[PDB]
Amino acid sequence: AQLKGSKTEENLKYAFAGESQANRRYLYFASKADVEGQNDIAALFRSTAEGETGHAHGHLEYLEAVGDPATGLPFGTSRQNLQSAIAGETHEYTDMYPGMAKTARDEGFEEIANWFETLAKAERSHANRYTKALDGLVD
Amino acid sequence: AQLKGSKTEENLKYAFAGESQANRRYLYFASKADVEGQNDIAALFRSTAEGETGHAHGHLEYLEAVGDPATGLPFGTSRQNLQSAIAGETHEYTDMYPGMAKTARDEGFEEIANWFETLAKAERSHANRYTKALDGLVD
Ligand SMILES: [Co+2]
Ligand SMILES: [Co+2]
Ligand SMILES: [Co+2]
Ligand SMILES: [Co+2]
Repeated sequence: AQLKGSKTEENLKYAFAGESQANRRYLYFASKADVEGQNDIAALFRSTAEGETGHAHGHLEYLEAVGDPATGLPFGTSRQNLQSAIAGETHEYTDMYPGMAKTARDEGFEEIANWFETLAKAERSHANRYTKALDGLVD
Repeated sequence: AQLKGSKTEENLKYAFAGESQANRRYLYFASKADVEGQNDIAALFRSTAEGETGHAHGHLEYLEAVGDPATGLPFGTSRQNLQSAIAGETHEYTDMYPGMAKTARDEGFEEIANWFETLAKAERSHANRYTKALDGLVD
């Protein structure tokens, strides 16, 4: 049984995206509870979020056999991980966020457009910083 | 201009999913760097991951106007957030992960099937614990 091409590969990718989002959502909910004074609820969102971290990283460990879900590229070693991060970041700032900015502006969401442009610039900074780190990697 | 139904709504959801996964991936990469002794690289993956947290939460803030990307439900208050977490977890443990477990077993991935079954049991625990918290909420 080869994981590449299987339904189970697709399911691991989907479940990795979901667990990832659940951790982000639960930390957002925790910050809302913080402000409200619901400290027990905030602590619960945070503890559950750690669970979803363990789940997402388990999914990712299985996906090491087929490639980084964001890029299709090998991951594992720091050299590979920096390479895949640079490629993904490059996609984000050359394609994804500029295209999202254009669509937002065309649909009349000017603030969201500027937000997507801020993020394109941020992902470009990330890509360039990762590239500098890869240039200096001694492994 | 109405965000609900727009391409920009879908782009916010897609970008939120991507930023969420980027943080999880970069923290995974940080742990690999940890073990390798690449501490400067680990610190960079961690600092970049914080950036992706701020990006994902900015996307979520805009999505408050249309609903939780995981469930369609409103979010913002702890009562709303708990309800949405519960609904999403309920889908994960009753339908999503059991279904992925069956597919994995059918395809010959026994260890991965057992993993999905472990996670179905975990999400049921999460859903029950959140429900207990919601019943105890005083707002
Ligand atoms: Co989970
Ligand atoms: Co980035
Ligand atoms: Co980002
Ligand atoms: Co959960």
